[PDB]
Amino acid sequence: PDIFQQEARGWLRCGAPPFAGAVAGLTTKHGGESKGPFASLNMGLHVGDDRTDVVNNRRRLAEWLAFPLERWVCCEQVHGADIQKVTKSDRGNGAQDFATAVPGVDGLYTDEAGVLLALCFADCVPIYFVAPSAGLVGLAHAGWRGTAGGIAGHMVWLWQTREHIAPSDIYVAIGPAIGPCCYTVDDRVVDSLRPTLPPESPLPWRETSPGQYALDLKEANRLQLLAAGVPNSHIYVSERCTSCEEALFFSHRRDRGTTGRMLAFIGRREE
Ligand SMILES: O=c1[nH]cnc2c1ncn2[C@@H]1O[C@H](CO)[C@@H](O)[C@H]1O
Ligand SMILES: [Zn+2]
Ligand SMILES: [Zn+2]
Repeated sequence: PDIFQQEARGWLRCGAPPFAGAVAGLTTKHGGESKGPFASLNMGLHVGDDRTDVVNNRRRLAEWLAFPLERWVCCEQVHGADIQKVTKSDRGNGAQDFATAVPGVDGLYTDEAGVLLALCFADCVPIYFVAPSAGLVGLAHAGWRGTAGGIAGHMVWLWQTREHIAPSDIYVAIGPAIGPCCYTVDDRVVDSLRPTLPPESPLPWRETSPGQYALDLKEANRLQLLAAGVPNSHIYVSERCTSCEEALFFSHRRDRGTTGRMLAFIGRREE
């Protein structure tokens, strides 16, 4: 059964055992207020949707999770590989106004409870991190550019060097994202990814016609995490494809570039 399991409303809970101490999941497209190409639980404030609808969609998730919107932290998501540590002093950044999101980064982490990391997705890989013993959670957004930039291994490096967490204490869930079934790229993309994998490494793409590659970004990120020291048995990978599962997900590719965003989220409750 998939590690992301449908809840009673428009979200999937991350059911990997190491995440049992966290509020962790990914929304589906249903149960919201948005219309047209954004129908209906569009969580993205920077896709041209009605802001009132989007904020109400976020308030709806906050109700489902019992995790108030005032406690979320969002980031700009510039398709780079930069990551920011956040704390309760960052709560609300980007939660209702995109202009206040943490700028210039594509991943966040925190070692505090009461802080919901919240990133938007519609094909790119959501990478959830937890070190349960140490109370760390993290979340990163990895499309091809962020993967080429090594964002997944950068999170691990920051936890090791700044938070003094061995990679062996880290657990990862790679969430729903576009699969190689639906994601075809060119030599430019694969060439940018080759340097990030070990020399002996199996390549997470297949050339389906000359110069065209079916690319598995989930596996690319898994291979990077393994190389950074995260144990194989600590890495859980969803098989769900955002493009394929049209009844659950917005997809930038399938929806031809005008669509909503799901929210990936992780945080720990404050008692
Ligand atoms: O509210 C938002 N927060 C973060 N990114 C957003 C938002 N709305 C639209 N995008 C866009 O969605 C992609 C992430 O997969 C990024 O390209 C970002 O610019
Ligand atoms: Zn993206
Ligand atoms: Zn697919």
